[PDB]
Amino acid sequence: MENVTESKELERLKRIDRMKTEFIANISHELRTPLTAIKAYAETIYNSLGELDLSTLKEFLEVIIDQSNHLENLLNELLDFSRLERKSLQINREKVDLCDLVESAVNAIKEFASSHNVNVLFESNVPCPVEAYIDPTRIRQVLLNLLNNGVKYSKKDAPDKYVKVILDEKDGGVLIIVEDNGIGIPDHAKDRIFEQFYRVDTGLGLAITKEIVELHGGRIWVESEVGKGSRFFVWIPKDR
Amino acid sequence: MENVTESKELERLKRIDRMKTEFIANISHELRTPLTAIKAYAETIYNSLGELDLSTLKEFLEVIIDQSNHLENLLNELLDFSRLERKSLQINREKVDLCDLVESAVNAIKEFASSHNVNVLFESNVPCPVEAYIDPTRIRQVLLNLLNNGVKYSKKDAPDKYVKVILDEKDGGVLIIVEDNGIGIPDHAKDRIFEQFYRVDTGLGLAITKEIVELHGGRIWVESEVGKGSRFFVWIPKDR
Ligand SMILES: Nc1ncnc2c1ncn2[C@@H]1O[C@H](COP(=O)(O)OP(=O)(O)O)[C@@H](O)[C@H]1O
Ligand SMILES: Nc1ncnc2c1ncn2[C@@H]1O[C@H](COP(=O)(O)OP(=O)(O)O)[C@@H](O)[C@H]1O
Repeated sequence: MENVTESKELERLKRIDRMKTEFIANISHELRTPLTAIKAYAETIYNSLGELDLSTLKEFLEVIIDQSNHLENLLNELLDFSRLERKSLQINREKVDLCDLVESAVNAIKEFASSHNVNVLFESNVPCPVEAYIDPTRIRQVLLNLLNNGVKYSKKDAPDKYVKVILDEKDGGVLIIVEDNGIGIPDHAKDRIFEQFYRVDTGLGLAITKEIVELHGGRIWVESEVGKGSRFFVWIPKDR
Repeated sequence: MENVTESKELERLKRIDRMKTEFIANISHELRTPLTAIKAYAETIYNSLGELDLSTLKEFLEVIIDQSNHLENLLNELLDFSRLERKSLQINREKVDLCDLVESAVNAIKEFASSHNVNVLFESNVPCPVEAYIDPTRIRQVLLNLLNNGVKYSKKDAPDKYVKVILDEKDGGVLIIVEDNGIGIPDHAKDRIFEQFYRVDTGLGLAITKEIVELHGGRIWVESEVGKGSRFFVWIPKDR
């Protein structure tokens, strides 16, 4: 005989492992380009030491730095991936004005949004600044995933594609809503979209977004209607 | 009811996954030190550009290079790990003199061997050079794991601890034996030691060693007696 739940789990684990394997394989390769550009603009330099003008320096130095910043972002994706695996991701909270955090995020996503003819808005039902004891870097990361998704899953047939961040306070905490009039999400998938790798049909997406919110002691969920759009809710403690 | 083999597999897969997770976590962290030293000896430099003598250069450049070479070795361990996972590791064969390859390997392990009072020997039952169409870098890696193991598992109570590489030709191919008079290996573990992570009780050990040999079309196995020592055999096609 057999245990069907067990078999489904085993099969589920093997398919997830294939995906983790492909993730690790891809990031391994991407880490190569930078480590290449870094070395190049260096072992070459050292060896031609006795024959170099220092012009072949300020521009070149900028290269190692741009490349290094690229390798750093990649190592961070790998480290985020590892930390999410081990549930060891941490947050470092401080007093932050959520209004500024949101405007900045909206700013960073403006180019991509325009690229798809999607307008990004921000509304606060409470006077700014809206101070919260949170990890600014992490919640910016939260928000950006949310915003990027609002653009990516916008509804082609809508003349007014948009993604709007609504800020507010509730139940003693802060409620952030990222609303879009996109394609929406089917009922069977409203919890599953938060699982690593899941897609209704690198980055860590909604899975790290959920972990960041939960680490703050909050909750995230979605309310959506296919063809109409989705509202992702993020409730976090405000006070601390 | 249930399928016992299935349950054992599931449990086996989860424990292996914990180990892969810890491997990825550790290499992620180690990659940090170099990327740190690299940037440091750089973003600092660029910013103090208008005030720097070029002495704060040749020694410093050496730092970025030593560090880069360290990051490169680490990225290679991660990439080897990934390739072993996907069975996508490749070899690039060429005409190689196995005698020189072995002497070089023995040379590289001499310090560590001395550290444990283990003598390393090399014998060839055929006149050198012993030419084989193989991947030099990979077979050096094979051999070094083998040699390192011979030192690591040497028998404390032996006055003449040693590890000897014996070169020879057989069945139309080349037979390499790495013999030690170490602690030996129990019967139940003679195939299992080649599995990733297995220990009778970073690097990839015997698992990548086996993959490298098999990619050459060869075979590896061990013959051992607890308390007496082990002989690891590597038979590979010679001709190609
Ligand atoms: N605003 C949204 N509208 C519709 N579907 C969404 C939205 N945000 C997320 N999803 C669903 O959740 C899945 C996972 O999202 P995410 O983790 O960000 O990865 P992808 O966005 O798939 O890398 C998406 O593939 C999609 O099916
Ligand atoms: N020469 C040897 N003598 C005794 N045991 C050995 C030898 N080589 C390998 N082994 C066994 O195989 C296991 C796996 O070896 P390896 O993959 O090199 O990892 P460790 O060497 O465990 O990182 C060892 O933990 C040990 O139990």
